[PDB]
Amino acid sequence: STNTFNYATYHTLDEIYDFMDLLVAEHPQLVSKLQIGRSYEGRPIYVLKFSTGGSNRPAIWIDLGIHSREWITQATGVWFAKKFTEDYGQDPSFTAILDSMDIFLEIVTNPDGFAFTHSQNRLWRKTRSVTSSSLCVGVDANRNWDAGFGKAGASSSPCSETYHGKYANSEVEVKSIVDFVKDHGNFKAFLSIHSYSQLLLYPYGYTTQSIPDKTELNQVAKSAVEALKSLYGTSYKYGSIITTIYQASGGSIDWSYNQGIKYSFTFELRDTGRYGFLLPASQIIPTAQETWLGVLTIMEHTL
Ligand code: NA
Ligand SMILES: [Zn+2]
Repeated sequence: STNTFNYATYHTLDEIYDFMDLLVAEHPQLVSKLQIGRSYEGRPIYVLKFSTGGSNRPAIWIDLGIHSREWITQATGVWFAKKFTEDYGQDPSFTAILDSMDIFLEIVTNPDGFAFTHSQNRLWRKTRSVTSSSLCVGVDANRNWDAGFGKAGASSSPCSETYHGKYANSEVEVKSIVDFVKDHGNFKAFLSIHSYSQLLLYPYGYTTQSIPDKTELNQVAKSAVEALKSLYGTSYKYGSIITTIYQASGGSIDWSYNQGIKYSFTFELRDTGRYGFLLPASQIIPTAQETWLGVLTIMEHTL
């Protein structure tokens, strides 16, 4: 069951997908498993929908593991999924959120990459799409979105780990999300979960121009990082992608924000570089716990 599932170890794709099935079997009135598309290599792409009912009500999007090597993110997503089912009807604030909004949680946004990080290359970042006139494989799915696509902050080289692909939305992993979010039509928050560096970022990455909601999003981010820090003292910086991490084009939250999804943020989880991508499994639960407080804070503001 999801009660005896080990949340304190890193899991395989099959184990995470199996976890989804268990959670849905245990909580059919709250959680459903949606298939939003197929990966390049033909693996199902799964989103968990958390809903108390209503008619096409406003929604929160959360993607994790778009960059496959960032194992702390998929691990945090599994923890999140369980947490939602525990806290609904128990925590007044989360109850209020799920009473007015649906949450769509995509734990493994890049399943081909995730498989590849277990089988061949632990540090694999990109998708696994074949590039026609190249010996190199894959596209950076977080450089592939239709928001300043192909501008500075991505590579045009197929062998680069920040290769943007031939055109915006070329990667089915990205197109599946775009289609789903657009078809739904009523997303109010869009949160992309990455690692590492302990940052909470808002748009833009592709341009130095500040967003018109900078004051509000900056305050939300400030509040969220203070909530996060309250648990273990984990210090996060916050600000726009471009001013806080680097210039990056074709990124997810730049796209989502441009769709009018005001509360668009990217988390960069633990750590700052001591362990980096190879954050030990004993850090999964404390990371997920503190990150939850930050995410909940954003959800409260979206509410
Ligand atoms: Na795997
Ligand atoms: Zn990333």
